[PDB]
Amino acid sequence: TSVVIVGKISFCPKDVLGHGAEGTIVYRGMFDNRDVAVKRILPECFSFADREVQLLRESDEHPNVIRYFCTEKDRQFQYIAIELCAATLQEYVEQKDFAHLGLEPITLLQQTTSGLAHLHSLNIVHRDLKPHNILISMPNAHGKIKAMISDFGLCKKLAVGRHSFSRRSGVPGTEGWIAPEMLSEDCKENPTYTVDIFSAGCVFYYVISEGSHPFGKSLQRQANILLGACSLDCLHPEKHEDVIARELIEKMIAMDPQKRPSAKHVLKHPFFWSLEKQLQFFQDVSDRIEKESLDGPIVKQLERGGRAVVKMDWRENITVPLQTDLRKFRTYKGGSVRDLLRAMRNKKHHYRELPAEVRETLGSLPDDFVCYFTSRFPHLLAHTYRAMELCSHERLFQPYYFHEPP
Amino acid sequence: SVVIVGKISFCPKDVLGHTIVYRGMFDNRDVAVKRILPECFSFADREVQLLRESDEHPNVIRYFCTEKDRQFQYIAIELCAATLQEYVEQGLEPITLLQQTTSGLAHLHSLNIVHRDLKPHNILISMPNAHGKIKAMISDFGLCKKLAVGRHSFSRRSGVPGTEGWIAPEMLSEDCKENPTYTVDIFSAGCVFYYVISEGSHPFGKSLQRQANILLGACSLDCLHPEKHEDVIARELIEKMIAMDPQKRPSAKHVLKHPFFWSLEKQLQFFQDVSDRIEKESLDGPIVKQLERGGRAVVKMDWRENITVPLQTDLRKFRTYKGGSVRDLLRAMRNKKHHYRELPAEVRETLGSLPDDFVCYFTSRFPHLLAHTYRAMELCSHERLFQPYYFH
Ligand SMILES: O=S(=O)(CC(F)(F)F)Nc1ccc(Oc2ncccc2-c2ccnc(N[C@H]3CCCNC3)n2)c2ccccc12
Ligand SMILES: O=S(=O)(CC(F)(F)F)Nc1ccc(Oc2ncccc2-c2ccnc(N[C@H]3CCCNC3)n2)c2ccccc12
Repeated sequence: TSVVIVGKISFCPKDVLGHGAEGTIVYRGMFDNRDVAVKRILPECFSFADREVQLLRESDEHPNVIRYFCTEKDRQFQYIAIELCAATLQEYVEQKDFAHLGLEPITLLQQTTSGLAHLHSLNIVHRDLKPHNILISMPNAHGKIKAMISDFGLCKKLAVGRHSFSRRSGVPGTEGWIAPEMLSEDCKENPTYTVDIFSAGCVFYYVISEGSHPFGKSLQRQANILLGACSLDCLHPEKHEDVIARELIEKMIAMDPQKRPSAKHVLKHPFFWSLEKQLQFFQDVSDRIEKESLDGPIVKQLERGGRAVVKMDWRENITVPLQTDLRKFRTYKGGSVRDLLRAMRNKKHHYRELPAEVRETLGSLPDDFVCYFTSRFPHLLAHTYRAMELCSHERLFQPYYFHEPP
Repeated sequence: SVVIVGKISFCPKDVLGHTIVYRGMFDNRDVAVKRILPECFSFADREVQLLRESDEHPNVIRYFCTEKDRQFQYIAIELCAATLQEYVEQGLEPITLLQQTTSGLAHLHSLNIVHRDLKPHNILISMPNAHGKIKAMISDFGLCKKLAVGRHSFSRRSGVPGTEGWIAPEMLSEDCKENPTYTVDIFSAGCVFYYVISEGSHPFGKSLQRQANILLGACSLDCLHPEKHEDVIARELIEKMIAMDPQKRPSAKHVLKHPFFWSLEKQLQFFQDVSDRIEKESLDGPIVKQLERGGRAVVKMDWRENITVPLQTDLRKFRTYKGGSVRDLLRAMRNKKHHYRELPAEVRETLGSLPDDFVCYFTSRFPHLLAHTYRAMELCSHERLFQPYYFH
């Protein structure tokens, strides 16, 4: 046995969870009969620790920002206790420990981004988002696990009426996760909240690819960031889920910080839509364009590059029972995105009246039904989502697109 | 003078309530500090032990710190703006407050925790957060019971709770055959719902006679107008929540699914989904028979006589709409929603914009339509399409 007791914190010095700069050690421990991680801080880091703890409180909490419990202080050290977690996201991905924990990659990214949006809403820029500082919780009483943002060491609270900070104020971040504007030769624009969106974009790809980075292996990574030399080749170019992820990630890691979406904007992206929501979008689009002119801006935009999206004739690329069922309505043009969406809407709307064989090939509503189409037309959602930005201001489409408040 | 006990400090002059509750400080956070006497030490330990497991949820109060000196024990929780009693007696929407309270209750019940003492004094209203938002939180874990896994009932106890007025009849009367379950909290919550929406009335009357009226089943929900949509929906929920038969009271998750909580958009979507679902149904089949049972009263004999003239004019294009039919009223609503952009300006103007004003056009004129339709369409509650609207 070995236990150190400092006020309300106890820990086992043999149970080391990690090590930092300036002699910092993290141990497994207990506080108020709760499992905790206990960080021991040296005198030189007392002012540093007080600042970050102040910030991790003084700030409203959120489920996806790590819970801070207790500080204690003896003659030699300070101790900070936070909730004990199962893993870092780095450990989770590097070990491919999916069977053990069971947390879905999209949900963990949604949770991380919700935590990020919360920090940004408090005028807090994190500046050090990376898989090592995204923590994965222990299962709750219902077996549920969540991602939480940690490590507030580089965080900046921007003053009221300040929307940027100096790139020389402290350490720039962690090599390989630093936005190009932090280290570029020319300081064209001061860094903003979008430094975290860049880092988050790299994290998204890291999680979805199961361990690759958009800017390559560690040795060349930060140099590649400065060059803008990325590859997202783990994302299949003709797979719906990957096409959608690529469309988002490309914007998140854009070299121009002003082209990166805000955290709340990222949360609205189709990457995060349920299957039901994806189908509802297609239905809403089809209803919106049903009486639209073929030569108007909406249909022209929807049909621009449309032949690739429908694979020249979409009737070739659907199962035979559906082909048979669609011969009744000879007004569907195989070359048309509008008409594919019309066919989808028609079969969704009349689903109960369709023959058993047609219901069977489509699968049930909404999940299997929408996958029938997205599995066969991998660009259809991404293309349509882009094209229908023309209607993004309309009340019907406000659920699908992001509009910033001021 | 400020008392310091470990991490907790307070000025003894700064009393929030009475055991004494002070305003104090813990880790540079404003807190409420309860001082516990020796007689209550085990009681305090039990409730704190239980609360560490549920605080966590945003609608269950956050527990911060305990201390113990030679004479007393101290418990610190977040400082709140008000109790729900204070809030009602003296900018959160009332429905949202009740949704939040119910979400906190559902969380407790999901952990097999029965509260047993829910009342407006025990629902705390937070201080505004950094974006000005306030929320309700369940507090006072003194009588909470954690049921063993797979166990649903517990014993009545003489003096649980000590203060009358909000207690389900099966908690008190030995005449009740069945022991109390989690549904005691739904009863209490039912009374709270009515208290909030009525702005201070109680279904079982003034404070003195409340508990005796509870035992008799003598309630009145007369603040809820019988021909106003919002009140018809609230009454239908509340009357189930305060039912004398505990097994007829809906679970907390069931309450959360009730139309009481639906946005106007969601009310409209339900109508649309219903109309789509019954479009190819036979008139003699059980779905449409159920929907048309009592239907003439719901449509006020002829719904075409109870809509505005521009809409009447617009609907005579489809001469096959039956004025006595609920199904056809719902068909008209769905048709006009679907074709809204193509309607003449005068018709768009009378209906109002989609979805909010549009659905209110109909629910204001046919106050029983949603309540009726929701009841009738229970026949489809198992179907995937109706998963938004019912709990199973
Ligand atoms: O977020 S902070 O800014 C909070 C403030 F503001 F209050 F200081 N700083 C901290 C950041 C991170 C920490 O924790 C850790 N550091 C390094 C490595 C691991 C961990 C950690 C944390 C939780 N669980 C587990 N579990 C292990 C189990 C076995 C498998 N690997 C995961 N590990 C901190 C710990 C204590 C105090 C502060 C920490
Ligand atoms: O929920 S419990 O079971 C937690 C456990 F399990 F940890 F004990 N017990 C407790 C229940 C309730 C308490 O709080 C209060 N009691 C009585 C009166 C007031 C308050 C209170 C609480 C917070 N804010 C404000 N503000 C005033 C401002 C002026 C206008 N009225 C609202 N008041 C508790 C306080 C400390 C400790 C325990 C409390």
